[PDB]
Amino acid sequence: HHHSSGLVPRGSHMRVGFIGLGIMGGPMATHLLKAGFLAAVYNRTREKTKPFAEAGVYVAESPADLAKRVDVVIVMVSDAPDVEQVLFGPSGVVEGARPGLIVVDMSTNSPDWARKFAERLAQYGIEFLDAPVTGGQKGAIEGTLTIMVGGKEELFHRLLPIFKAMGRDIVYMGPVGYGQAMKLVNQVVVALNTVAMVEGLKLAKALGLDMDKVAEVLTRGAARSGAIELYLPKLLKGDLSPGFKAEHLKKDLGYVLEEARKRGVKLPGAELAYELYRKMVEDGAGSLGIHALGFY
Amino acid sequence: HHHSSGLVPRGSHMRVGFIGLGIMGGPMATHLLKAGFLAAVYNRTREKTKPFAEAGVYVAESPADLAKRVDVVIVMVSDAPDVEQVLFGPSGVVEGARPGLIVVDMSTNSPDWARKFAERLAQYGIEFLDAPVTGGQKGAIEGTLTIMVGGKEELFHRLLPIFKAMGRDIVYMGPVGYGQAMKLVNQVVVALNTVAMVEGLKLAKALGLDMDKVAEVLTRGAARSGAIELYLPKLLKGDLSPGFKAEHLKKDLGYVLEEARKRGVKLPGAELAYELYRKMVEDGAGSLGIHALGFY
Ligand SMILES: NC(=O)c1ccc[n+]([C@@H]2O[C@H](COP(=O)([O-])OP(=O)(O)OC[C@H]3O[C@@H](n4cnc5c(N)ncnc54)[C@H](OP(=O)(O)O)[C@@H]3O)[C@@H](O)[C@H]2O)c1
Ligand SMILES: NC(=O)c1ccc[n+]([C@@H]2O[C@H](COP(=O)([O-])OP(=O)(O)OC[C@H]3O[C@@H](n4cnc5c(N)ncnc54)[C@H](OP(=O)(O)O)[C@@H]3O)[C@@H](O)[C@H]2O)c1
Repeated sequence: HHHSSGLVPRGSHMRVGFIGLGIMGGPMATHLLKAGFLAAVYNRTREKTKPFAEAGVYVAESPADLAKRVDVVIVMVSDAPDVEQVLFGPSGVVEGARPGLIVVDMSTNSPDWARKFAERLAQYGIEFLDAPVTGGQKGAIEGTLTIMVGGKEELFHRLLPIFKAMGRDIVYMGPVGYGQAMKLVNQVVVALNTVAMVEGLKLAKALGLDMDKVAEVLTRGAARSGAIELYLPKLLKGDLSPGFKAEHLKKDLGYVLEEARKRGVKLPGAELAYELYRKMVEDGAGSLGIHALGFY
Repeated sequence: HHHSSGLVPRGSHMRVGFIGLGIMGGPMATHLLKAGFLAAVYNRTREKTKPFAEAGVYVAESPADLAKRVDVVIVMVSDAPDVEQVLFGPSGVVEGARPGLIVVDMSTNSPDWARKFAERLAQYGIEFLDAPVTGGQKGAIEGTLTIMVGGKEELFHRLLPIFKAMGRDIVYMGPVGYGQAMKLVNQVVVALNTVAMVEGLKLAKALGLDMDKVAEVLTRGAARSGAIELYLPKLLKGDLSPGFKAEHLKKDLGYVLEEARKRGVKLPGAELAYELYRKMVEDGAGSLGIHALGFY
């Protein structure tokens, strides 16, 4: 069954359908639209698709309905089970895709999961890249994300224009799962950098320091970090909103620990950070930004 | 007993004597010499004073001998007991200082220690500021240190030209001990940022990632940090040299934990970092840079 034309010509072989219009996904998809690649969106909560429909983007009834109409499906949903649902569920991408479609998972999970998604997709003649990102909500909005990619090198090149719409530095990491691998490494660092900021701030408050001055000093050598630059201003204002959700970091850390166990590496800091974030979720603060640790 | 003239006119009331020509002290003192403030040095190991003597700087026989010849004594020795020795030992600064001399401790210890040094010094008519620094060896060499100062505000202003010779951003934190307080806050962040880098790198190596690419990704949003910028290149090369000594970080963290205990604040990350660095010292690696944690 063929279909009517959409925003992006078929002959481009670059029609993109985007699944998951969240804190990251909405801005990423908007950038794709600005660049002329976005044909369609799907979001579980329909209301988030409204601003896209208002710009003429096709709003799909399901992932399958989206896949049948595009050449590249980008997924920016929460966790690996969520990716499994959108790709392999009853009305998932595989039910509508044609062979040669490429799936790009830009969410964070693990190398093992990326390899599994690729293997399953391959049965349907579907290609796969894992291209998780760093730079946060701000990067997504600004289009400056650093994107780290695993998969066929030829596909990385083919899709570079698409990645460039959303990000600035686009790095090919290696075969499938190597993007998630780099992301997990990144998350160890982000988590611990965040714990570092939160603990320093707790100490600074206990010591009665002037927060204007604390912020000035910390925004430099070499205490300074991405976590501080992205989140200290919000944190000082008591804005605990994401940002990056605590539950998502907890999930990332779990994947970090699984890899570390498999490989015989001891990561005591990552283990602590996982515990702290697990507790934050348990306590009901899973939807707050990670910068709210210790302050929720 | 009056003395012959030295490099810096007495009428300036800005003659500086520098005690502790280590990784930080040598470059800091050199900057003071370039700026025309350095009259004298003292170092326990005489050989380190040679490059200063070659430029005409008076090499003192003791801290007392130095103090009698200068208006400002800057101390950049290792730990608080070392400061006590140079200030209050048998031939310490107090034995040669005249009332009105100002002591500036630029080393890292604690607010309690700064207050104690000031109180003891005050008996002799000696003024005191705690002005610890951040920016590392590189900052010291480049003259770009961020300097955080506790003490009389009037003295902070008086000494600004001196601080500016060594640093760029000079921040008045508050009364005596407030400089060390900010430094301790900074150290929580530096320690955890360092653990973050080391753990990420350990994971990256386990995952077989290309270190060129790992470095590129980490040198950005928002995994990026001062620790990464200062030390990742050395670490990738296997250069474990300080930099900032592990034993010194261990000492800083101990002071952090004392304050946290006094004030009822729980800092589980700082506690872990203290344990890790304590172990590093126990293992014989106390003189390596902090970036060598996990790799020594
Ligand atoms: N936020 C950051 O700073 C950041 C940075 C880099 C990477 N990441 C990673 O990127 C991914 C998305 O993060 P985010 O911050 O955009 O999260 P978010 O704001 O929570 O958005 C999650 C999105 O996924 C959708 N979704 C979740 N489960 C689903 C399912 N089972 N079926 C269909 N749709 C589903 C949500 O739909 P609804 O709208 O219906 O809820 C929403 O569109 C996560 O893996 C996160 O770890 C986040
Ligand atoms: N390195 C960094 O990145 C950095 C950055 C900011 C702050 N700091 C802090 O700055 C201070 C100095 O650090 P550093 O890296 O310069 O250390 P360092 O290289 O180990 O130098 C220590 C200096 O103190 C002297 N010293 C130590 N104990 C002494 C004593 N009892 N009597 C007399 N002199 C003594 C040493 O003399 P000898 O030459 O005879 O050994 C040396 O000159 C430390 O408190 C450190 O925590 C360091």
